[PDB]
Amino acid sequence: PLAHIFRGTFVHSTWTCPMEVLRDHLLGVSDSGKIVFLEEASQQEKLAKEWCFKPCEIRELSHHEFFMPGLVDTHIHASQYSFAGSSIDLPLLEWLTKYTFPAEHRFQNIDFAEEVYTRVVRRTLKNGTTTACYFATIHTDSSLLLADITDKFGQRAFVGKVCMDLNDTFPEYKETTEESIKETERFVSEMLQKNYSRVKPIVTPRFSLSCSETLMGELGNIAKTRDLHIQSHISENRDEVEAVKNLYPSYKNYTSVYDKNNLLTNKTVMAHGCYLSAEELNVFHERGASIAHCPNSNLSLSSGFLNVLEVLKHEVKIGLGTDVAGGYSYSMLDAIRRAVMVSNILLINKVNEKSLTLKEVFRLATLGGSQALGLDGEIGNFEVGKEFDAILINPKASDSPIDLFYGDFFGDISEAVIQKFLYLGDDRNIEEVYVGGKQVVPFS
Amino acid sequence: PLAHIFRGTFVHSTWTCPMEVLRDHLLGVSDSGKIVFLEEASQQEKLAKEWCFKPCEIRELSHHEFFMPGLVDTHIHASQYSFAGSSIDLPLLEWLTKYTFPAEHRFQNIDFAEEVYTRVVRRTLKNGTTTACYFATIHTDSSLLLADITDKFGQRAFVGKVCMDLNDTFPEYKETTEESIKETERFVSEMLQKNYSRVKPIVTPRFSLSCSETLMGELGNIAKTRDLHIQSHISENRDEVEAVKNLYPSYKNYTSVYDKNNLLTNKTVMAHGCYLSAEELNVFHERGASIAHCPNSNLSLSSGFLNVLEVLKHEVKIGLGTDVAGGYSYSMLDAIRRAVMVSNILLINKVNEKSLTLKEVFRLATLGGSQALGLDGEIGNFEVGKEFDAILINPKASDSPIDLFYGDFFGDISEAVIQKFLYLGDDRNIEEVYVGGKQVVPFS
Ligand SMILES: O=c1[nH]c(=O)c2nc[nH]c2[nH]1
Ligand SMILES: O=c1[nH]c(=O)c2nc[nH]c2[nH]1
Ligand SMILES: [Zn+2]
Ligand SMILES: [Zn+2]
Repeated sequence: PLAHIFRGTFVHSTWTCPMEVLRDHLLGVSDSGKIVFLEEASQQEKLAKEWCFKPCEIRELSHHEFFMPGLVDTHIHASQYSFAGSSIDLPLLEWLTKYTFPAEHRFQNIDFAEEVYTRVVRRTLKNGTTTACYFATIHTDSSLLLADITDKFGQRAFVGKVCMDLNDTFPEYKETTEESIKETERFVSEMLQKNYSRVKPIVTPRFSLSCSETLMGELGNIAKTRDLHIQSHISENRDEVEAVKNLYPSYKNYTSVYDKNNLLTNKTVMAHGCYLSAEELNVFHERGASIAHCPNSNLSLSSGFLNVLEVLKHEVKIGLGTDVAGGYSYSMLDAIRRAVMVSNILLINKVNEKSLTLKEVFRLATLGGSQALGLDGEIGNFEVGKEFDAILINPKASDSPIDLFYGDFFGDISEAVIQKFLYLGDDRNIEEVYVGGKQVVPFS
Repeated sequence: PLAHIFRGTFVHSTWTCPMEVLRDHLLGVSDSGKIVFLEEASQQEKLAKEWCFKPCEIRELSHHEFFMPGLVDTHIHASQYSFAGSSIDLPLLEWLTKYTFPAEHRFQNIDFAEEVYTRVVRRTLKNGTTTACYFATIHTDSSLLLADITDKFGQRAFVGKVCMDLNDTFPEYKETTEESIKETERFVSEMLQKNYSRVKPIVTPRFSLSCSETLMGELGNIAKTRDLHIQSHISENRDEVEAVKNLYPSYKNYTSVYDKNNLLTNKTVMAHGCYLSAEELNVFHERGASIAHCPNSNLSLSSGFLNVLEVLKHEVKIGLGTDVAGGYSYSMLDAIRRAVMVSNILLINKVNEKSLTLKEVFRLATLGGSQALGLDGEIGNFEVGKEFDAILINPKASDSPIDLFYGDFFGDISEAVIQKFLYLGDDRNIEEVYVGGKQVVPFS
């Protein structure tokens, strides 16, 4: 029989509605993990007959609790979690030399890898991140452990062994071209041998500055021949953009550097995208490539602003990311709030005529990012057929950061309680986390 | 004898150093609430003789815990806490009509006042706000209760009965000029009769748009004759600035409207200040008037950016504020983080050549705001003679939002643990709160 039947309010997004609130509904989850039905509780009779369950098998949620889809982190450096909440005081390129490269260099030690990676998987899960797209480090074996660790905890993920054969400011932390290609192939081969249910390898050129043309082309080939996803960074910072102009002056723009070396495909996510032009956004659209909007990082490192309205105008797929540790928060709730705020910055400065609503950003954090990752057919909202990736919100949880009032339920501020959670909530309101139907939080 | 002797690390600001970290020190607090000494633990012998205490009376902090000064909220609407985390989706003036005025209008009921005000005092205290500068509502009696409630909990505060005799968009929520003046005098008189230790009345014209010249001049007179503090808002939003231009076209600028009606004195705090010119900032400096920088509000309502570097360049006193509910967070930790981020926005856009450091903003949140409120002689840092307004931080508290690593204490990221708390901490890391020497959190 069914693994779960839930009764209560369900808050999710569709392609035509940024936030649909489905009150007093019944959702059934199969033994395999799929949403098997979702209907008004009025159908409890017809559904108990169909699906052969007794009413005492229904779990009824508290009247002030709601389920929402698990949050989808489309860009996060697992290997930088050690110093997250720290060190956001140099712009990207100097930041990388001083903090990031020495940090990821520690991962040659596999026992150090185990500590940091165990903490970020658990930390991100307890904050409702059910799917993470991870940058690991250049070390295949330590990166393989990250995959093993996400499997062990039941997080859905892409794990990416980072490829870098150029590193002038910290030459200790790099590979040769040959080594980088051979180790990517070993990483992918050993990942696929594990046959994990929901952790996949992702082809991870660090970015143009770190990768020769040979490296980039070959990584594009591994992606194509093996039919794999690609992640990298693009156009985050102005000095980065100039530094690519001067390292790669034969290419019209940053997007072209990747495009012509076969690293801009329809399974490609690119972090940041702040200085992509309209023409570059057209090519993303044409290639089917996605952007991870990382607004905390973009403010914290003084990089810039992604104009998300324009990305949507161009019909480029887009999710939200945390980008730990350039963005200091591990929480996709922070990513949501920061995304709202950055859309407000562009309104204040008269770049756009409107800002983004909280519900639209909620949709980016869940359904949008599921699409940025090509996983929108299995996750991102509550559609029959989909995996049950879900977080249970109780805004009146023990020690809750939220104060609820009678007016939040009976006054004139529409979905006041959902808003209070999205703006003020933390992991204390996230009572239960589900991935693929199984309860992964609380931890055993 | 002494009420407390603490041993451990103390993190605070001075006028010459944004963040001074004082490791393994001894701080003594008198029975009256004052810091009576602060020295290296090497002086334990000499101090035990002087101050006549036995070593077993010293409380030794955990090796990973630190004391810092209580956070000073220089601008917060107590009466808007009911909908905080909600409704930040209209710019200031439409926001006021739709949410704020109907909300504050509820405070004619004194039992509704008691609920909301009890929650915000407690909530802000558990998040380390030891001093709040509160806007209440136009009702003197409900505002008197807020003063009573802050006294009961041991929060240091200014409580301000709001004055408004103009309100076109919501005429139900206003006073007559006569009523507003008489009720301010009753409010101040009944406050002073209570002889509270650390809750004071503050003269609170809502802002120019809400107050006639007669009202403003008379409130300036009550402030002068009674020697009281003044709070109001200034130049938050561009339509506000134009709306004052057209309501008050005989005055050179917004600052002049207040200045010429005696509401810009050396006990004056003005919220926001986003569109103050350099010349207006000169007058603030000359008058000794302060600004409450409310960056969450300024982003959330799409108002603008206060250029804090320029305010400091002009030597205008400045603290940070929460501005609940236009800014959605009740936490001065959020205020700090948002202030950092707004200084980054102005760097990204090339308005300034630098941004503000986290330590400078830490200094604004504690010492700066104590000065914005004219209370820098009694609070804001750990100087002998000062009140013991202090919060105990444990970053390894139960269910802590922070993951600490060996590298945070022994690596190359300077005060990595303090940073992690300032960026990622919440009320779970705030084990104990002290105001005037007495422990006010945990609550009895
Ligand atoms: O935010 C970022 N974090 C990184 O580690 C990195 N490497 C290249 N580009 C990057 N951007
Ligand atoms: O942020 C604000 N909140 C308010 O309630 C208000 N009233 C006038 N001006 C204001 N600004
Ligand atoms: Zn990144
Ligand atoms: Zn205000």
